[PDB]
Amino acid sequence: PQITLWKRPLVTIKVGGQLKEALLNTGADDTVIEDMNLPGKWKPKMIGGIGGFIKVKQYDQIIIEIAGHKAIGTVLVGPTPVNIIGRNLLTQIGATLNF
Amino acid sequence: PQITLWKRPLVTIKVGGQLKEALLNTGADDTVIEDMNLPGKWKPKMIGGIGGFIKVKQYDQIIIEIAGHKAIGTVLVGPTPVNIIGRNLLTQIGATLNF
Ligand SMILES: CC(C)CN(C[C@@H](O)[C@H](Cc1ccccc1)NC(=O)O[C@H]1CO[C@H]2OCC[C@H]21)S(=O)(=O)c1ccc(N)cc1
Repeated sequence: PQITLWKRPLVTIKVGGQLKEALLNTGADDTVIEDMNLPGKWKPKMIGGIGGFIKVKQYDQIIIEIAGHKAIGTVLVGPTPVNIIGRNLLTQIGATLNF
Repeated sequence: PQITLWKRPLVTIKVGGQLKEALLNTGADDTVIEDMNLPGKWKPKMIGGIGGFIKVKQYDQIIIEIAGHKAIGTVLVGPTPVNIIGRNLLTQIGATLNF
């Protein structure tokens, strides 16, 4: 697909057996998903952007499907205002920026 | 060009006549640049990011060149951690996401 940027580039994802809406985000390497009760080991992390930092849980090797494309990698879970798919998983689904 | 996402999609911009580095950011509605002297009238505004809200100076109708492509639009100036080119200008240079 080609996604123009008039509107937020939102897609459906599947993670932890749940469907969610998420924003395709070239602005960070990591993926951040809103609080959800994912099973297994995690490590505390703090990530910072406009407005400051939030505390998240870093989960590794999380299976996540993005607009019908399978991926697996690190997923940060925490009180982000918007689910954001970062460059790490964008590369796995073959996403590029074009102009 | 076509830009893959293994690395941060950083480009050189020119704004207020000065060269700077900035991040092409599909996860940003708006363009936010670190504090700088910029010619033009501005209006006080607030914007929210992952960590909360900040005050910015809103400059409308600003000439800005992005990786050699011309845009004229709204540039927010304030305490962002990274210069970011958001969708308001990415659309002007005809950027799309593709996978
Ligand atoms: C500021 C960037 C360098 C980094 N961010 C990604 C960025 O794309 C966020 C992604 C984002 C998107 C929506 C809400 C919160 C965060 N967008 C953002 O802050 O944009 C702001 C400018 O335009 C406005 O439109 C959206 C918010 C405003 S970030 O969300 O803060 C972030 C920071 C660190 C990590 N590890 C992961 C993500």
